[PDB]
Amino acid sequence: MKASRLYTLVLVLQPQRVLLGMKKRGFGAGRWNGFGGKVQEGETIEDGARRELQEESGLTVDALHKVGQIVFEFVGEPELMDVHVFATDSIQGTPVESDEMRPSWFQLDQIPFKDMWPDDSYWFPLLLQKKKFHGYFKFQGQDTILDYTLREVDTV
Ligand SMILES: Nc1nc2c([nH]c(=O)n2[C@H]2C[C@H](O)[C@@H](COP(=O)(O)OP(=O)(O)OP(=O)(O)O)O2)c(=O)[nH]1
Ligand code: NA
Ligand code: NA
Repeated sequence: MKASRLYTLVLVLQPQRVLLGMKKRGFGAGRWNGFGGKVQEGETIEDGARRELQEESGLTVDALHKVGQIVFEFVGEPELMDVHVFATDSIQGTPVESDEMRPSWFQLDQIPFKDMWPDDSYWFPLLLQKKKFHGYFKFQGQDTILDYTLREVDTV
């Protein structure tokens, strides 16, 4: 089995809109996504999620709620990406374009699935329904899913 590297993903989800960022470079460039990145040495996963939100979007939040976990495997890459997914409804500040991301709000009847990672079509609806989830997706390149597992859980 492969080793895994810890990542976070943060979704700012208000009652009628969600904040996403257009990834301007790096992994997932050209796709709308939540905010996140690698967890660093000695920080808790939640604190790494708060840090990444602030670094990429300029937003601070006092607390985050863990909503899911997704493991990503890419053909031809030796490590798994273990993504810990968090949500908040309560933000401080206005989003700021960073080098990584251009933030934009989307109404919840206009979730830009065609411009998001393909797996998001599977798990994002669960997030909207307040259902915690564990997932795993194997990709060949950026577009093609070869295998995946998704399950609702009571405890993330
Ligand atoms: N929505 C979604 N997010 C994903 C998928 N795969 C995946 O790694 N992510 C998230 C986890 C992280 O938020 C981000 C990947 O982290 P990153 O490469 O931006 O990390 P970083 O900020 O530390 O990278 P860098 O600035 O050092 O280049 O994408 C996916 O299929 N769907
Ligand atoms: Na980052
Ligand atoms: Na990032």
